[PDB]
Amino acid sequence: SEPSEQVLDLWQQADAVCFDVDRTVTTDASVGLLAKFMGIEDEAQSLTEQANRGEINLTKAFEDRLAKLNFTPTDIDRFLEEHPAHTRLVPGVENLIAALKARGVEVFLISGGFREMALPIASHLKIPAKNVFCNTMSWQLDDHGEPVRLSHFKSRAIERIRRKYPYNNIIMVGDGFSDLEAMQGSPDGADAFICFGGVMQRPAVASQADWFVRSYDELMAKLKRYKVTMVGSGAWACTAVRMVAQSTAEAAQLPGSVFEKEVTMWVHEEKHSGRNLIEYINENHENPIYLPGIDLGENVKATSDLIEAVRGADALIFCAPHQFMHGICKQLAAARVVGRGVKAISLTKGMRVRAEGPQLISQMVSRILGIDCSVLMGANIAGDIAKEELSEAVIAYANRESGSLWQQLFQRPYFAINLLADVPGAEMCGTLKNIVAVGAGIGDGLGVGPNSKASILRQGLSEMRKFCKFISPSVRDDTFFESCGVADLIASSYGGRNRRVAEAWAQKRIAGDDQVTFEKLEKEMLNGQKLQGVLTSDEVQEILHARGWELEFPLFTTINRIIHGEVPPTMILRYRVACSMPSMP
Amino acid sequence: LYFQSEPSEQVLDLWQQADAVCFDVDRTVTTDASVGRFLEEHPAHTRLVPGVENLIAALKARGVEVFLISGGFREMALPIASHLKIPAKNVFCNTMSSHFKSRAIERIRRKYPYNNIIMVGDGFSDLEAMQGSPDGADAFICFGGVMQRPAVASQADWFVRSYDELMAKLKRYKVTMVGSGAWACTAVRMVAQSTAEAAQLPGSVFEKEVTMWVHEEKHSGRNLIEYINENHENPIYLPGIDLGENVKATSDLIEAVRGADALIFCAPHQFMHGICKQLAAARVVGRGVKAISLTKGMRVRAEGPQLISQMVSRILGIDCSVLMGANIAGDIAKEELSEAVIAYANRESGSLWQQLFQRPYFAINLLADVPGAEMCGTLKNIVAVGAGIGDGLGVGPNSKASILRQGLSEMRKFCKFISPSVRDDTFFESCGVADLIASSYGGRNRRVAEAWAQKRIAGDDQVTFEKLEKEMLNGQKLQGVLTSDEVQEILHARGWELEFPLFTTINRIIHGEVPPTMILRYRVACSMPSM
Ligand SMILES: NC(=O)c1ccc[n+]([C@@H]2O[C@H](COP(=O)([O-])OP(=O)(O)OC[C@H]3O[C@@H](n4cnc5c(N)ncnc54)[C@H](O)[C@@H]3O)[C@@H](O)[C@H]2O)c1
Ligand SMILES: NC(=O)c1ccc[n+]([C@@H]2O[C@H](COP(=O)([O-])OP(=O)(O)OC[C@H]3O[C@@H](n4cnc5c(N)ncnc54)[C@H](O)[C@@H]3O)[C@@H](O)[C@H]2O)c1
Ligand SMILES: [Mg+2]
Ligand SMILES: [Mg+2]
Repeated sequence: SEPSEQVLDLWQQADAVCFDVDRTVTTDASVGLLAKFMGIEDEAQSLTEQANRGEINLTKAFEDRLAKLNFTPTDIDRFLEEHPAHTRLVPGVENLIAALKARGVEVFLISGGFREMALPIASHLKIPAKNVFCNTMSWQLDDHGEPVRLSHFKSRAIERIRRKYPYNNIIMVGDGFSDLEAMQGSPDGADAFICFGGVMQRPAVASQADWFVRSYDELMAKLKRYKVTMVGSGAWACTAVRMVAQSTAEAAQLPGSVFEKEVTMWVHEEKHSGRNLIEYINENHENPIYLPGIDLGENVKATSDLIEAVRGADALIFCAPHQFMHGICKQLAAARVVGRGVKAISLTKGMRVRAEGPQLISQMVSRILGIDCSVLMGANIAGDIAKEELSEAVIAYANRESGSLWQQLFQRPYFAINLLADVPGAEMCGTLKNIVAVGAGIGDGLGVGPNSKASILRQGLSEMRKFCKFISPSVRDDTFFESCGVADLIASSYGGRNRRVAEAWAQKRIAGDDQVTFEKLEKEMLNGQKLQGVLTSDEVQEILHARGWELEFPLFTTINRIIHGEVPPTMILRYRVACSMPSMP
Repeated sequence: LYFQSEPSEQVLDLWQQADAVCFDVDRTVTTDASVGRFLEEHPAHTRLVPGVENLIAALKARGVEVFLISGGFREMALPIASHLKIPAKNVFCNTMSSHFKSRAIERIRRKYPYNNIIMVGDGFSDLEAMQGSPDGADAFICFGGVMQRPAVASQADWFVRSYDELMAKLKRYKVTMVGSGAWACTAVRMVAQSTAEAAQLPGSVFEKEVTMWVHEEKHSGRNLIEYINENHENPIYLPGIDLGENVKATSDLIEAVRGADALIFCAPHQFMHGICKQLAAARVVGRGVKAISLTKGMRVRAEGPQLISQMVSRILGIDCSVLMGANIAGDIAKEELSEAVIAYANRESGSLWQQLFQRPYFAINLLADVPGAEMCGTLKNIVAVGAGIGDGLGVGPNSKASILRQGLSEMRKFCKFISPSVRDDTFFESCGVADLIASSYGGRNRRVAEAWAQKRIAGDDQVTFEKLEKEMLNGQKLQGVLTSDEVQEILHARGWELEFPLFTTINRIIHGEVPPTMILRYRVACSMPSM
């Protein structure tokens, strides 16, 4: 009894697990349990072997036991009552099937027996009839349904499943030869056969099995359990880890939890607080600097060592101010601590300029760490979500398997998640919208009214759209209508830090203060938190200058020219003109 | 055998219906002939005949294709054509190393869809542009400024000594505004700015005076009209603001419209049907009239939406454009930079309306998509009401942005269900996203909706939107609640209520069925049991 390298992988990376009914899910075989109650035991048991059903004449047990009858529907009703399909299940199998479904593995029953027997078992395990592959008895039916009785089954059923669903790794779990057949018959069959000899062993079928087990807690305990590490500890990082921590605490209250209960959070050490910050977080479950008054749960564990935070981690969340991200990825690469099977997601907004082009955080993680990286982008001002005000976000998945994991991790009753395939569109919207929020706040600082502010947003959204098409034409218009697009741009233009600081900057510039800078105000206003829109403005302007697109994006350009003092703030609604106008003295 | 003094009425009509006008260069566009590589065209604006620059601009302003047909030298004429914004391809002329003009006009008739073509010139070559072919000019206007040649003048359908005479017979539109509320007045103020500017030149596309129908109310209307005409200001709906000196108010709907070549409809939408029936019955709106609607809101017809532009077309028998954008009236009235879309019935009208509405502080974008821009303008007010409800609950910016995201989403979905022709690009225009944002943070529907929800939650459930409209709005009308009711009738007819859970939640909140606090939980609220 023991597994094997790439088999264990297939079990852990499974997209669907198919269970045989008779003697893998049920303690007793159906045909015989039905023989008793029907008093034909030995007539049956004289059919249930290999001197009869070992070659037979032209029939197997199921097909033949059916032939034996003068038997009526009210009888099948009775029997299912005498043996309620909850008394019939091998211990540990309900817990195993529940665990699989809880992490999005689809579960099938595939049986060579009677449908009328498998469906109550399916109903009990929460498996839909849609997922039960099993022939019915031949019933005469009439004009509603059911007065009186009138090879390669499992490999073929697996072939149909494979053509119907986006599943690539499909496992067969069973005791008989029909189950072994599920893999051996045809190449599009099961990718692995696990033989369950908990009820009946069967040395000949166990021998060609990919894995032989006696208990289901043998399978359960080889289910992957993801350890989660949050890389970052700012305002949004902490309210994020707080939501993520609530999910794992929920998942660990059930047997086959897909997540470790404890979430690790890397906290960058700052000179003015040193080690005391980390210790405060672990003792009081609060980041009192970046998210004061908010209880990160009791299952959040802070550490200041980046390598140690990451080493055990199966699920990495990247959420740090974007100017730091390149250095953070370079450190993790050098340490060789990120296994290539690790799932990553980025919550970060901002980009690096590379080869005269945009590199978003998710592209940075993939290129440098060699792993796939999803994103979570939405209208998400942290402080309010930390207080559990209703909010929403898009998760754009690198591939569909990731999406399911991330959604289970991040979705809370106050934080609704929408899965999208468009990672380049979500991510570029999340990043570019902070430029527009700077423009929006320069507007506010000027005093402009709702009509004019709406113009800045309209033009901003239209240029986000255009830039997305200039750089990744795959991007779908639909994406701008989701939470990562128009929702985020609005919340950030009316309630974000970029708007807030840019308003103050523009008020001061107008009043004569020609020396005030965004860097100074960031220090003065944001209490350690990081301004992202002006950095993003410069990053994009670098790309615009390089590609000669300064006039293709007039609002982006006049916002940068205003930040850097070539155009006066008052020209913000005059972008069509301010983008090309000669600089001021 | 004298010069044709006044043209013959057929000729007059042909002038106004011209698709293209062809000018001779020598002695009709320029005062001189030629004479004198190198290429020292020393001037080219001192060459010009008075009025011709004004005339050619006035023709272009009317969509008339202008050409140069010269028996002289091309390199000599290109500079003229450039100054006059006539592309090189519209200059028919020889280089430097006979039926020439009628031959050139035959080409034009083959390469363009122009059927009415007029020749303007001084010489015999210009006369032959009409006479020398059954496919030549349809009329010949002889220009006797510079050179008076009686042989050419005796022939020719029209003789003039000054281009002023031609410019006076160009089509000229008389504009009346149907409506006199806040937005109609600030609209009228902009329009009158444009006609006053245009009327400073000889061949103005617009008559200077703009007429405004001011509906008479029982409370204050016997001298309203007189106050407006003498003080140039609507003190009830737009106090403090100078409508132009060229705005004339009347309370007679039919006579306001009787003279009018260009109609602007901008009255609260609940009265537009009636207004349309009356003008139809008075038989005062001719099939030639140009119409544009600024009204947001709909009428339910055949349990489908009828938007105001459709109402105008069906009932008055004319095409109707629309102007839609993020246009809170008070700020535009004060000349704060703003933007709008004009979705045009046809490109020709779109051009006319842009000349009328566009101001240095009010930029216009032309768009072919009328059903999209108009349905956005109408649906936006529903979401604004939901936004105001969230505001009255103290909902934060994440949460309000969800209302707007779901709102915009349902706007786009309803648009496509009703009019599959609507292009996605339309929602990114000022009529879509911009207007929904402006009105969700700064509009009347947001404000009243806010006051309403504040009072509800604070325990007053006798308060009504009608009450608040009366108390808060000073005569002005609340379009968001009416439009929510209109859409909801359509939703209930087509079984769409759950297809649009935010719309449904908003309507159920407005009436007593769902508590205001459920606004962020619309997905569940749309179908939850009442109370
Ligand atoms: N705050 C929000 O409401 C919000 C919402 C959505 C997305 N975001 C995005 O999340 C990302 C991070 O935001 P945040 O709110 O978690 O951070 P933050 O703005 O709160 O910044 C504070 C963090 O900066 C860290 N820091 C300071 N110097 C550092 C250094 N040299 N190296 C590494 N870290 C350093 C500090 O450890 C601190 O934790 C940003 O890209 C932001 O655009 C923020
Ligand atoms: N106010 C804005 O900022 C704004 C901006 C853009 C679009 N709009 C839309 O354009 C229209 C604007 O209307 P408004 O702002 O010009 O008007 P308003 O709401 O300011 O005033 C109400 C008007 O209703 C008139 N009226 C006509 N027939 C009437 C009748 N039988 N009974 C009572 N009153 C009658 C009254 O004379 C009065 O002038 C609306 O459809 C609106 O949705 C308004
Ligand atoms: Mg079996
Ligand atoms: Mg001549």
